[PDB]
Amino acid sequence: VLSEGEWQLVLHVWAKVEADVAGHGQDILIRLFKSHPETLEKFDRFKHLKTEAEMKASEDLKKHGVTVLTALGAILKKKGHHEAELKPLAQSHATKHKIPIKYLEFISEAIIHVLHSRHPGNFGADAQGAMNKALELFRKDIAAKYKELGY
Ligand code: HEM
Repeated sequence: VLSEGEWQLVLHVWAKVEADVAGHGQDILIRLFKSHPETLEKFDRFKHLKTEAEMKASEDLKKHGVTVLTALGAILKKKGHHEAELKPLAQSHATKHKIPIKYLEFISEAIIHVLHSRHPGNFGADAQGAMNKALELFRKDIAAKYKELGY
């Protein structure tokens, strides 16, 4: 369970992210795809992209980065009381998109890296640890839903 202090650190940096949702979403998905190419293969929508420049030039990829970070932001602002937001996401990601929990770990790493690059003064080690805990909570709770469903 995150403390109130930990949530403050998470949401303080997240308020910075929200000044440029789409740029962050692009950097995070690109980092995910470059670092873990099996992830790109899960997107029929993106698997034609073969270079980082092609990824950066895709408006559809940028739109999807906004979709992703908008959903994550709504979850983080619930400070753990996020059951209603996570159910539909876990259901789609387990049963329709067929995303393993491990790939959620990979996107969490990409998020943390991009936040560190873009917001170092609001993303020192205390805030990195708190965000790690927030994303771990996200993963834990999705994984319990996956287990229920047999994924
Ligand atoms: C922070 C983690 C993530 C969040 C918040 C997130 C959120 C979303 C949202 C809101 C959608 C659209 C609604 C829905 O289908 O549920 C979506 C679609 C999708 N997500 Fe994620 N997602 C995450 C991680 C991932 C990862 C790691 C993968 C793949 C490796 C993935 C693959 C997909 C796919 C394939 C779709 C459908 C895209 C399309 O063809 O339009 N998601 N995601």
